Amino acid sequence: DNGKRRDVICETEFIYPFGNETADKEIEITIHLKADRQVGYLYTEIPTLKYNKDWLFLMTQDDCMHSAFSYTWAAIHGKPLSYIYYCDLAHLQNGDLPPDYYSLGKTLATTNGTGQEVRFSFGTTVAADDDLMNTQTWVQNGYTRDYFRFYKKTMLVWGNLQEMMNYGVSIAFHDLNLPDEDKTEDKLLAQFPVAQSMIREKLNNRTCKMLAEPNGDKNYIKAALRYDKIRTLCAQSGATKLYPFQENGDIEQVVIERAFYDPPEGSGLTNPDMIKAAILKEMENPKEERAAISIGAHNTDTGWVNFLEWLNDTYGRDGDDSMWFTNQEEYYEYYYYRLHSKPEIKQVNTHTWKLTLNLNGEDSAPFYYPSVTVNIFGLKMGDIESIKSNEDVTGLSYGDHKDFFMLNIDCRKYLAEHAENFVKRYEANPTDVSAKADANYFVNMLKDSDKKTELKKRIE
Ligand SMILES: [Zn+2]
Repeated sequence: DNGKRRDVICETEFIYPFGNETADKEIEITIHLKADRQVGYLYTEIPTLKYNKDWLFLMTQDDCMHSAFSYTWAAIHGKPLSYIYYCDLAHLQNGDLPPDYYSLGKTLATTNGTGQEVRFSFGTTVAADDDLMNTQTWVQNGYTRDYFRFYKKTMLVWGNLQEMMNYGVSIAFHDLNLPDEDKTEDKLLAQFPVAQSMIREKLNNRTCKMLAEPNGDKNYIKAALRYDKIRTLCAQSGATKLYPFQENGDIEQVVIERAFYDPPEGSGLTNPDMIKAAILKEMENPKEERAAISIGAHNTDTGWVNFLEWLNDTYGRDGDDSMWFTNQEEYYEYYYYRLHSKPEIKQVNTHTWKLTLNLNGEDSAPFYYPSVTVNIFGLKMGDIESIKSNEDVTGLSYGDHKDFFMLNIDCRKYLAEHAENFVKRYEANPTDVSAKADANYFVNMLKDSDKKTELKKRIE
């Protein structure tokens, strides 16, 4: 019965197997040149920003907000949106949508510089030790007497967050669930692994490695720095302002500055208005002098949806494609690779070169964004007869960029299986246009292979 009320625990049918991700990657890419395109010398680098982007936008949404799913994630990923209501995952799965629902008609993304979509990425804080994440969702297709089931919940339900993990959304600690008088440095330190155990239980054994400082409370930073699973942190004060082209040191356990860009009281402006103004001011400088635009958000809304669309239209795929819009965890990992991984290219014979690189994360937990860009100077796409790669490479896209050649290399161990899970979801929901779009998006992340060919055929 489609019209009967059900109260369910939101659940998604697969979650990327974060616990199984391999910590160490060994990249070997073999480049075979055309006969009359023998080159004498090639050399390589990992550029400052992934995809050879010019500038960095970081976004972390605090307070484990329902709108992180219903507004932020939904707008990026081409999902149904509302102007005043808050869908849960089960509403989307069942087609029980609020009475004002609409869609932007596109996802919000940059490209990777080699012809593929890269949807905007962000992080959300998680109230993992708070039982309110276990709240049920009321689903009732066709019920119009009221819309209470679409009201804002106090925080995300676990199923919403689980699904967001499938799209690369990151996670951070924030407030911990202790009495206020027990929020001492020592007691917060003991509670971090308790919250971590719940994160791992619910998010397929993903380990959280980030703290977003809550309430300006420096006890959280002091405690977090004694908990070695946390590798990156953000705060509005007591932090380091990130200049991506200038930062030269280790950022392990460093507090990166973030700002909320609150508008002056009664000025009629919104946080997105303030962030837009800050972006425009920053873009007047040469890229090497620019600070990262490192933002926090609380509740997101229609104004935020329109702002994300403006970013897409101005600096993303429908604009100048100059921005890397990501979460702080993915950036932290990329910076780590750039500092510690050393790509090398060696000539094998007159017409064959081999590019090698290791991606090794930190000893605490496996890094979850093992993808990099490598530039090759002295090579052009037109020189190349074929490119082959070893098993650790699961995604591989490449092409010319300015006067050199770039490769986007993804080493997520279970990427092909993840794409196939999106294909199976589409096959089970073949009339859902967004499901088909997601399947195509994830399949296009894969390197050329028999599996990619099989999955493409299934989603024709
Ligand atoms: Zn907060």
